[PDB]
Amino acid sequence: VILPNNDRHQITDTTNGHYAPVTYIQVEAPTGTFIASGVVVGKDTLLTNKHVVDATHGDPHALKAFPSAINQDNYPNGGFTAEQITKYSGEGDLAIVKFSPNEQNKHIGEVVKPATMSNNAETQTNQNITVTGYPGDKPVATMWESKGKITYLKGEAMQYDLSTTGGNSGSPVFNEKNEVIGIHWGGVPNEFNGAVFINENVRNFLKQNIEDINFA
Ligand SMILES: [K+]
Repeated sequence: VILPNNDRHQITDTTNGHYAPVTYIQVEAPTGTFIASGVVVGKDTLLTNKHVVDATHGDPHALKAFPSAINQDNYPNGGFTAEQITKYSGEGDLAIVKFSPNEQNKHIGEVVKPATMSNNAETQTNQNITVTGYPGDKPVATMWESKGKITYLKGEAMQYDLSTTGGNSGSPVFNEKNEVIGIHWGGVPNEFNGAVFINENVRNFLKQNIEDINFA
């Protein structure tokens, strides 16, 4: 949601640095198109929210992903279709999505370099972070970086003061070292925005379900 701190920048060179794995998501249901975000973390895997996955109504083939999308109809790495979904067993709004290779027999985690996950051993309140993804109040399929600070940490929940809008669901949260520390889910009008914090419980869950995930 939009907050007093509305500090966002557009990323035009999406395949440079840590931006490559940031992904644009489109869930093409027969009732309409749901837009969201996510991040590639393995050869065939990506992370996003449970509510974005629920928009498929149980059919994974309805979920399409375009890594490093620059703008409408400008996808440098093309798109990929989902084949399997696994939801987190805890309360956190988190889900794992596995994709099948594309027409050129390429893997989503091969055309782009998977993101590095943080151990979160030094993460604390008041540190500067960024939430990067695809906000729905901007031109279709454009990547934007939002800047702010962590304001709350408890268990597997985290809150911050930066702005986001519908479309940002599933956007990765990066620390200064450019490692992923959490996954954005949404917020509460005029109060805050929050994400799933990748603590010990969540980390164990990911390692048990993703063979090649990389933790720093
Ligand atoms: K292959």
